[PDB]
Amino acid sequence: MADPAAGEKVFGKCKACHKLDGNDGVGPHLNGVVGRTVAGVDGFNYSDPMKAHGGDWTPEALQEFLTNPKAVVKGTKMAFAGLPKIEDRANLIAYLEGQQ
Ligand code: HEC
Repeated sequence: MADPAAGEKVFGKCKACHKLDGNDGVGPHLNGVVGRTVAGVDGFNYSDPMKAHGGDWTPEALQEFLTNPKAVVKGTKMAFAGLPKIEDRANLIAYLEGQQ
């Protein structure tokens, strides 16, 4: 279910750490994330297992990482448990494709 207006509501879990208006605080800026390199913001202090993992943030890699982030990148500083429903993951990834 690729819906950006419902994905803004699921981004309610992300907005307390991650900033869409080009800014890097507790988490980095999620405006321009789909297709971006893993640890690829020169500006945010990333953990060493995020730099040693590598690749780029595709829809398949994002739905695995938003299911459990400390199981996929083993030793990331992201304190988030998971999005369990496929519907909520497809809604939020459609909003990350709008904020691209
Ligand atoms: C604060 C408690 C966070 C919440 C809630 C969410 N994330 Fe986060 N995110 C946070 C940190 C501290 C980090 C950096 C981890 C590191 O290895 O240094 C991140 C990282 C992500 C990333 C990777 C970003 C990139 O490399 O460009 C993604 C894709 C990410 N987080 C996505 C995301 C989403 C969509 C969330 C809401 C469901 C979410 N994060 C919550 C901190 C926190």
